Amino acid sequence: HMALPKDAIPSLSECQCGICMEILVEPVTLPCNHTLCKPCFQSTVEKASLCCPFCRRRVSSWTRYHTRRNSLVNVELWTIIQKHYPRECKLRASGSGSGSALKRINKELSDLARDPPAQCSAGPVGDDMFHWQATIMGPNDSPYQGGVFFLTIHFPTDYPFKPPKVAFTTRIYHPNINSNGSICLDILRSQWSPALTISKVLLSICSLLCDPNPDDPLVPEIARIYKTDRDKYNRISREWTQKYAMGSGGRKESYSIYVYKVLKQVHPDTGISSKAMGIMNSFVNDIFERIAGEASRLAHYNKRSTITSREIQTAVRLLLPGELAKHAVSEGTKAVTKYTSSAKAKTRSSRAGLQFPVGRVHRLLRKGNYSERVGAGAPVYLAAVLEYLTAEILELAGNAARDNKKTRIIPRHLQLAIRNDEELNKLLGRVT
Ligand SMILES: [Cl-]
Ligand SMILES: [Cl-]
Ligand SMILES: [Cl-]
Ligand SMILES: [Cl-]
Ligand SMILES: [Cl-]
Ligand SMILES: [Cl-]
Ligand SMILES: [Cl-]
Ligand SMILES: [Cl-]
Ligand SMILES: [Cl-]
Ligand SMILES: [Cl-]
Ligand SMILES: [Cl-]
Ligand SMILES: [Cl-]
Ligand SMILES: [Cl-]
Ligand SMILES: [Cl-]
Ligand SMILES: [Cl-]
Ligand SMILES: [Cl-]
Ligand code: NA
Ligand SMILES: [Zn+2]
Ligand SMILES: [Zn+2]
Repeated sequence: HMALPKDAIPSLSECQCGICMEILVEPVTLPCNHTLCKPCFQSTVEKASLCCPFCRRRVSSWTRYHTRRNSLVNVELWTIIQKHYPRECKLRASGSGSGSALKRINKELSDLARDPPAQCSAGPVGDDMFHWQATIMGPNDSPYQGGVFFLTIHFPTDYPFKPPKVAFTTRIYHPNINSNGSICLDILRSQWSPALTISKVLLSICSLLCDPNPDDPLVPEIARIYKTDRDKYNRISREWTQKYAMGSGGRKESYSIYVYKVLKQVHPDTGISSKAMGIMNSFVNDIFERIAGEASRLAHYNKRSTITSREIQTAVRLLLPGELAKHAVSEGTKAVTKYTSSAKAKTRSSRAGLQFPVGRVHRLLRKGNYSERVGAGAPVYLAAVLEYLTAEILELAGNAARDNKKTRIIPRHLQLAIRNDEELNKLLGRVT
């Protein structure tokens, strides 16, 4: 029986059908050596074009021969897939319109929920599955770091056979993105393939932000600056990220994408202005610095070289007022407990069940030189506290926007929510 070396057993993602994005079932490998599941072969090849959906090679003769002999399936590959992914196969076992656009887009959306990529998010704007909104954060290794960029995705009716149309809604200073948000990227036009996904497109866009292609520009002036005055390009990129993409300008740490994600949990249909987001970022940075500094002193005074979740917990009690401290302590403890009792995951935040960045918080705790060593639980606890406080502030700020007949949180709604809440005013009144 066909067996593979263990190192060469294909992953689940490598066993997906390039057309429907479901697991390959009864895989049909065409003479061009491109594969698709039998339902997709029946719907897109046998019934209609009689051509390979990937390379357009004709396969009518091949199909005639092997349909008569019931030898369309690649039994060697089918054996391997059934052996290593039997449950995924079982869910497709009892079935005969595979390959349709609506099904493919829905499958990609479901896949995103199970496996989000690199702090990106994408989903339907309303009830039209063919129109999506996407959110990407500016890569850390780029002058867009800390920014939140919104994009629109328009799926064509014959997706995945034609590429999706992706454009920036947020203004950005980039040689390959113009004032309308049009993107010059190979994956969107010349190098599109039905097996590519929105996830891979967003990852490719993030990589473009890290490393532009100045030799094929949409804005020649920006490419010229990138090629002759990189410092000026970086400076202007950072400035635009602050002006339009909720950046910090590069001086302070940005949490805008995490604030936004928390906001969508407590108030899905409510937005936040850039000025208000700058205030939210000032709170998080100040709370971080107050807790981290207190924990630094608690480790030193007690002759401990490490800041652990115990110093974080004590610092929270010392710095926050009663009920806020009690809930924060409960949230940080819950996150450290969940983190310790969970498997290593894609991100430490996911292992802790948090939106805020555990890994980044840990890096900041070490970069600030608050102590010689920082335990793994400290950033989990601290990130959970910052997330809880952000959630409590956005909860009240959103309630102030609803009461004011507004759908967008602005500084007025934040200053109102904080002043009206006794404990929050005591915690943040001086920061404002
Ligand atoms: Cl095997
Ligand atoms: Cl082996
Ligand atoms: Cl079978
Ligand atoms: Cl042929
Ligand atoms: Cl067959
Ligand atoms: Cl399985
Ligand atoms: Cl920079
Ligand atoms: Cl332009
Ligand atoms: Cl466009
Ligand atoms: Cl130009
Ligand atoms: Cl304590
Ligand atoms: Cl991580
Ligand atoms: Cl980092
Ligand atoms: Cl680190
Ligand atoms: Cl860093
Ligand atoms: Cl720890
Ligand atoms: Na971050
Ligand atoms: Zn398929
Ligand atoms: Zn082919």
